Amino acid sequence: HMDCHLSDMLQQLHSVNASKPSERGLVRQEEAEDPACIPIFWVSKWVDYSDKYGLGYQLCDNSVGVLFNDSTRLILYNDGDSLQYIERDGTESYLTVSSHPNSLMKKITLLKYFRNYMSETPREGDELARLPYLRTWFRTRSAIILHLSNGSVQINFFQDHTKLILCPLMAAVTYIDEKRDFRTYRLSLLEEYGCCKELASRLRYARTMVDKLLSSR
Ligand SMILES: O=c1c2sc(Cl)cc2n2c(=S)[nH]nc2n1CC1CC1
Repeated sequence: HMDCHLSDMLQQLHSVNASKPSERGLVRQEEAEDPACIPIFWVSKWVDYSDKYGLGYQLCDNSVGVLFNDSTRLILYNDGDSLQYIERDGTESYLTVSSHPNSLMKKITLLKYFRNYMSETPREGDELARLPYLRTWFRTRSAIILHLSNGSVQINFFQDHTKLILCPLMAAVTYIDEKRDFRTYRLSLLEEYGCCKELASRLRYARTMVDKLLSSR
């Protein structure tokens, strides 16, 4: 095996859910907000063509990746040129679009079409590489579940277009609501101060989704 970050996340979710944080005489959800736990990376767009090629995604920094159906991964860094390719074993190989690798043209070509299908820059100084990639994903009737290589799990809920970003290193959750406002909470402080029924319900769903990620392994 079980991934250690997913195991930690499962325990954190078990603890907050066991406190029944919405079933309280006094709910003070704002006191659990902690902007120091803000996620640096989240998935801003995705496109599911896994029936034929794979799942495309774009991160907040405008890098794009495709997780292909062979469990290999090709990422185009936000500079438009630098490529990271991850094998099924996890071995990482760094290339450029300028240099031409024949064994990867088809995947490189697909990545460009996926990028443009999702499309309608350095978002900060330096910060090259150490970019997370999509480890695995699955979808249900109500959500898509995205597990990133930095241990974060993002759950996008189709119906109301809300999102949860769970970070096990900081034991935090960021909730993006239908208005698209984002707020970051420490899970332990949600236990202490309570939260609304909606967030409590999504955290129960999240734990069920993390169980799935761990059972699939
Ligand atoms: O603009 C965003 C948005 S918009 C939605 Cl939705 C989620 C996020 N987000 C997370 S999550 N972490 N950081 C961000 N930022 C960056 C701004 C603080 C500088």
